[PDB]
Amino acid sequence: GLLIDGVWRDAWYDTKSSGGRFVRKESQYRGGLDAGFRGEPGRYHLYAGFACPWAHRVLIMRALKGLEEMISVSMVNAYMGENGWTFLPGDDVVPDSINGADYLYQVYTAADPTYTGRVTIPILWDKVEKRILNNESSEIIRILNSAFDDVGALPGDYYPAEFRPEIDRINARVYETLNNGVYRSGFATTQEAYEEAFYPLFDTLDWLEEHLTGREWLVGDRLTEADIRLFPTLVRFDAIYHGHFKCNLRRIADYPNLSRLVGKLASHERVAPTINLRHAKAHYYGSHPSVNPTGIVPVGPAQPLPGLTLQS
Amino acid sequence: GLLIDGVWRDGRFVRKESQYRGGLDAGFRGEPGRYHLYAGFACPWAHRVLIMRALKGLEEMISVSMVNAYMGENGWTFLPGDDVVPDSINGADYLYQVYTAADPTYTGRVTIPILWDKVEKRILNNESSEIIRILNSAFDDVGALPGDYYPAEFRPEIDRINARVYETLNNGVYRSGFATTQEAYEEAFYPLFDTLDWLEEHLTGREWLVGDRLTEADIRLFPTLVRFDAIYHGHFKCNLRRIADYPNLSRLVGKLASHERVAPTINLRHAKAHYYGSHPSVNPTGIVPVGPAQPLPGLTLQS
Repeated sequence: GLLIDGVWRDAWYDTKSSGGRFVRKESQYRGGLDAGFRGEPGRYHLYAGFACPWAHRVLIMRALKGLEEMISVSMVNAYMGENGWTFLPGDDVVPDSINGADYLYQVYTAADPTYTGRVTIPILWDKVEKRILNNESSEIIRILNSAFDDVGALPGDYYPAEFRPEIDRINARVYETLNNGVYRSGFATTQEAYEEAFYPLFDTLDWLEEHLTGREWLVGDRLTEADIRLFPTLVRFDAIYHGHFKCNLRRIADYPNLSRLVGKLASHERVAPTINLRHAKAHYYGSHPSVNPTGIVPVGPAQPLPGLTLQS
Repeated sequence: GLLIDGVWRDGRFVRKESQYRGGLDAGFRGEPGRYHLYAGFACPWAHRVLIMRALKGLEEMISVSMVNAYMGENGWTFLPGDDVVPDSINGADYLYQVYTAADPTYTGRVTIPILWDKVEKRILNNESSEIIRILNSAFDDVGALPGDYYPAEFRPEIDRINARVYETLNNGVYRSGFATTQEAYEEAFYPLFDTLDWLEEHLTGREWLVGDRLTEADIRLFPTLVRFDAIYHGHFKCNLRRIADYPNLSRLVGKLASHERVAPTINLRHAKAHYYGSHPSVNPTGIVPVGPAQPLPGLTLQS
């Protein structure tokens, strides 16, 4: 599925070709973010969902800063079919208020009628300028972390200047080999590609587990955006990735230090309500017929996580 | 595909059950070098007879041919393919050709294991549950290492555990895996896990399932367990929890898999390839995970 000229096309990219006509696949809305800077209660609207681990990132930052009443939300259906992400009735759906769209693609198009590109979440929508402010997770996270600080946000700097270099090092490997790793693996079409993705993925877990040995968080001893982008992948791992995406060299459950980080975070009031594994499980098994044609959702692993029990 | 008249095809009514229930009577016979065994490293059914052949020390009185891991549009095949040995009897390419050599008008499923009488140039028995009983005895006069895995004194217990284990485990992984509707899926393995539970409780205290004998109930059962965490858990969505999660089942798996004689019949690498490569309906990408690195924890059982 792409938006081709404001028209929704589940048919190639397309007939001609690369080209023919070239289609930009990156996040095309990189606003917010600039010099100075940042915003306003009641002004911005978050589009997101429970399946996407990229959207999860912004949900976790929206909670951690307590922007839940300053930044409203709409939440899409777990089934991604002919029309892609949709707001049709269903588990955990929260409708497109202001715009009343049936399909996520209609949000992009409401703003720019000929839009050509992918139609993704999360989207930070500027309600006043009636358009997308920015729709790249990594970026939004930062937008939400810096100044709403000004206007009632809970204190919290998850990108400490003192540490940006190290955070950066980690976000990069984690992004490339893990965040996007589980997808490169699950969607790979040749065995070689599957192995060439899957193995670096575990090399990265093997590394993260060491780093975490006498630590509580990835960087210094502070929850930071490093963990916040690692956690969405972990939380879905054993319960979705390990099976569906074949990431099964071992379980996150088999990495004591990581399993501990996941428990810590899945136990935080605030983060906990942003998790909905039933929904993710359903979106992943039920929306990828290339990989899982019956669409049947495994009776899952029963109890894919832990709690928090190794203090003193 | 079926052997229809045959005529290999991907109106007649084919019969599901295996059709050659030979052997089995009063007399045996069980001469050395007379019988040929057609199996493979992937198929659990086959694995039963591979084990019973290895336990009764009959691996030289009974020659094997070992099918190729990829079940294609032709079926089990002997093509030079990776993991094993060809048909020294009819130099056949496809397993179906074996069936056909004996009965050029055969109608049935083309399956393994097979007990072939090299002399009558026909199929004796092609039924796992039966083949193991033949091997367990009819050779004892002629050289079999002593063993009785269907000891008369227990046939009732053995027979009853077998029934449950068959219809909901042995056969349950498959039914849950090829189930095509969430509803059917759940109808199949919720009750399969029920049996793992039953089996776990039941195996508490015991070292084997029946008698303190390693018995055929254990051989019928090992093949499903040993493939379970590597293939079934993943590929057939049998994932409620691992066999690693059941301590006594694990105890039993280790105990058997480390048994010399038995260990040599286990090729999980081959198994994985076959399941993940041969069920496009279940796993169309054909990729074979990697996955899990140590399926069955090693071996350490004692006081």
